[PDB]
Amino acid sequence: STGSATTTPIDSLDDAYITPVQIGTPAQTLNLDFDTGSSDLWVFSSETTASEVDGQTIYTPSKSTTAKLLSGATWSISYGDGSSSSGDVYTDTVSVGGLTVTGQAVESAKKVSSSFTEDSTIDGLLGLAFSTLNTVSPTQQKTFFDNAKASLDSPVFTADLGYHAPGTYNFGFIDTTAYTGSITYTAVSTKQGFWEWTSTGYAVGSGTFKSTSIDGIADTGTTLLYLPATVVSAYWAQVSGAKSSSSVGGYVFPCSATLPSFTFGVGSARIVIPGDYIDFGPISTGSSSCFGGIQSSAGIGINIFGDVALKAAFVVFNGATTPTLGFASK
Ligand SMILES: Cc1cn(-c2cc(N)cc(C(F)(F)F)c2)cn1
Repeated sequence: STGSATTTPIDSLDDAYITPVQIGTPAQTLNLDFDTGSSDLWVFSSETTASEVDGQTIYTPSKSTTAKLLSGATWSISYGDGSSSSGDVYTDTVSVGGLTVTGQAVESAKKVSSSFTEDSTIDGLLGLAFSTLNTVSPTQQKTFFDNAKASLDSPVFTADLGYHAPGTYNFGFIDTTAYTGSITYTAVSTKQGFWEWTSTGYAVGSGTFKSTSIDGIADTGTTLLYLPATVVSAYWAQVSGAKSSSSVGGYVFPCSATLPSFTFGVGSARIVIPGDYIDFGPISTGSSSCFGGIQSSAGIGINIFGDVALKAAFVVFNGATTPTLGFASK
């Protein structure tokens, strides 16, 4: 089997991407944030504290004839941006783009933090990291991809995120019309539960490529590109007037600037992020200071190839017995 679903930016800055997901019988369609950096499929629900729901579409398990409460199971997660959610667990039928899994753990939120409440466009998350990170207790649950994998034509999914435009998540096949050139595959470590890999280096604009190993994670659930402070300083030094602002929490730059591209290495291959992908707009409405899309990972403890990097590529998440990651230009 295969599935294919369109993923759409939630706003004009590509702050996140939502993909429609059918849950239950009859289907309840929710728009979920597909997140290769986490491993829980959780949703706003009829159980979510009412004051914490502000415009999201909710899953109502009592209206799904295939929903079953998973006895005694709870979940609780916190993300690197400080956000969090928790609740109970159902199993139900979940379909993405025509691909159906029965008995998928659907984690129903009883509580969500304010940043989730304040984002009316995201109805929950669909985790696509390794199932070892799933938070359900006392019996850990499998991701949607892990449950689908054996049925897929090939044990893979691909991310093709758009810049200011829709894109696609495919499951079970590689669309050879969706990229240019070849796909370069690179080794993955699953030891931390992530799609963790090592980039071979970087260049800023038309500058010389610096060969240097950069270990990091392919994370569709993180908006920005988080890299070592030395790399990020080298990037922003090429933007007149850019500076790291402690009050804002990262590098900002004059909105009148034209940003240079940023290239990262995948083996001998090179993925070029156009400068415009790095502009995240005014720091507050009407400001002429703009937020940068490449930021230091120093406070985080891991480098993160988030949407800013991934949307410049066609990305293969190969879930074969030894997982690998593939990147192509597009
Ligand atoms: C904006 C942002 C994202 N993250 C973050 C994301 C992931 N997937 C994992 C981690 C951790 F540190 F746990 F490895 C951090 C932190 N800040």
